[PDB]
Amino acid sequence: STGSATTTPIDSLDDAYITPVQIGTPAQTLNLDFDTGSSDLWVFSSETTASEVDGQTIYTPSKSTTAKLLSGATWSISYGDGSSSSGDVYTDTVSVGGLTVTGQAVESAKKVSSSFTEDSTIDGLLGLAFSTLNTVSPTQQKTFFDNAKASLDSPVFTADLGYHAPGTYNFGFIDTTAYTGSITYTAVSTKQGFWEWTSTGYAVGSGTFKSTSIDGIADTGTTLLYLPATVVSAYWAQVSGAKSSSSVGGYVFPCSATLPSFTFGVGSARIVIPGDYIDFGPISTGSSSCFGGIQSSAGIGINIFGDVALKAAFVVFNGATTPTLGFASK
Repeated sequence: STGSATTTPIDSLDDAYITPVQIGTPAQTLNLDFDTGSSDLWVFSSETTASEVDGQTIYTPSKSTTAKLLSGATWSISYGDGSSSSGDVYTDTVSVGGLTVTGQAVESAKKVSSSFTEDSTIDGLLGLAFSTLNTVSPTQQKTFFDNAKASLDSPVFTADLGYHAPGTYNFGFIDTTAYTGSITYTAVSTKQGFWEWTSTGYAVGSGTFKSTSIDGIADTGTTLLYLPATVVSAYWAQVSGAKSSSSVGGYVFPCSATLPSFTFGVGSARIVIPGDYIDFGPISTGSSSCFGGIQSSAGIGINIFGDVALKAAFVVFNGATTPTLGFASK
């Protein structure tokens, strides 16, 4: 089997991407944030504290003839941005882009933190990291990809995120028309439950490539590119007037600037992030100070190849017995 679904930016900055997902019988379609940095499929629901729902579409398990309470199971998750959610668990039928899993754990939120309530465009998350990170207790549950894998034509999914435009998540096949050149594959460590790999270095603009190992994770659920402070300083030093602002929480730059590109290494290959992809717009409405798309990972404890980096590539999440990552230009 295969599946193919379009993923759409939630706003004009590409702060996140939403993908329609069918849950239950008859189908209830929710728009979920596909997150290769976590491993829970959770949704706003009829059980969510009413004051914490503000415009999201909810899953109502009592209206699904295929929903079953997973007795005794609870979940609770906290994300790197400080947000969180928790609740109970049903199993139900879940379809993405024509690919169907029966008996998928659907984690129904009883509580969500303010940042989720305040984002009316995201109805929940669909985790695509390794199932060892799933938070359901006392019986850990499998991700949608893990449940579908054996049925797929090939045990892979691909992320093709757009810049200010829709893109595609495919399951079970590699669309050879979606990228240029060849796909370069690189090794993955699953020891922390992430799609963790090692970049071979970087360049800033037209500058020379610096060969240096950068361990980090391919994370579709993180907006920005978080790299070591040395690398980030070298980037922003090329932008007149850019500075790290403790009060804003990162590097800012004059909105009048034209940003240089940023290149990262994948083996001997190179992925080029155009300068425009690094502009996240005014820090507050009407300001001439703009927020940077490349930020320091110091204090986070891990480097994160988030959407800023991934949307410059066609990315293969290869879930074969020994997982690997593939990157192609596009």
